Amino acid sequence: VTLGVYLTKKEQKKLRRQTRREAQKELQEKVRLISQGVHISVYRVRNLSNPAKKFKIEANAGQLYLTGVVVLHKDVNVVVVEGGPKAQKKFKRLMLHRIKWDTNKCVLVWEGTAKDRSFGEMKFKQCPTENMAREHFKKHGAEHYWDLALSESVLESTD
RNA sequence: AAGGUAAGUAU
RNA sequence: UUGGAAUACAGAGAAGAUUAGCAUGGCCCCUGCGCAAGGAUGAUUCGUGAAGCGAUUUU
Repeated sequence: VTLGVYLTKKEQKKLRRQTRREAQKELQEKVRLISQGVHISVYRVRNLSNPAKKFKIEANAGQLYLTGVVVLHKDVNVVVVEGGPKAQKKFKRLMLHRIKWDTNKCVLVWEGTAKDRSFGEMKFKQCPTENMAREHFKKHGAEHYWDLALSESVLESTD
């Protein structure tokens, strides 16, 4: 709604002169007297068993005030984050360029916009089977992203 | 003839 | 400390001058304050339970 009001250097300079003049006058007088849409990303990594990388991902999720989950399974790590656009962009730039995995590769499965946040805080869930992770994702209403990540992992393993 | 009144200040 | 004295006046600038220094302002380098903002990095016996280990008879 509001627009930024910028001026040229000369105009500013005139203001400075006036400002200093006013200041001098005063001095001389003192001496003389996440709502409306939240960005939700979901990335798929081959191996997330490293404690240092998981701690760095948890620190990047907690410092950016973004919620979500990090589910681990048999060669399928689904990291879902949700928050603002700048926090999601910083998390994607950290997980795509700063977080060095290497046969272990991390790629972003999906990145969209939702109405509100689903999870409360970043909880590192763990499940050896995919049915428990699917039930944990459906308990918070995010089973479609986990199913899409599992289908993308199956298509990457088959092809 | 002249071209040679200092001005100022209140009485 | 008393009391009073206090044409004339003044007169070529006095209708108070001349010269000079420092700071500030302004300008601009650096730095600081306030502040918009993105970028990437890093963290003695029996019974039961538990644990360890691994050549007489198929002539």
